[PDB]
Amino acid sequence: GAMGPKDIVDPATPYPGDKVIITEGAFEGFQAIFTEPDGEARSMLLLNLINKEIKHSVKNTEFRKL
Repeated sequence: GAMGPKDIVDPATPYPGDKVIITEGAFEGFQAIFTEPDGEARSMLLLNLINKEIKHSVKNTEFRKL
């Protein structure tokens, strides 16, 4: 939108249900959905596996939002 930021911190926090992508760890290249982040520092993402769906808590620095 506007070139200048509306506030000091923008709504970078991803909403629940959004798709996320991992860039670090053997799970890199796998998409996950925010199941419920305990805080802005750590977040809970769901890793879908051809065998079954698994839930794992990853740090926002360990993965990035699409």
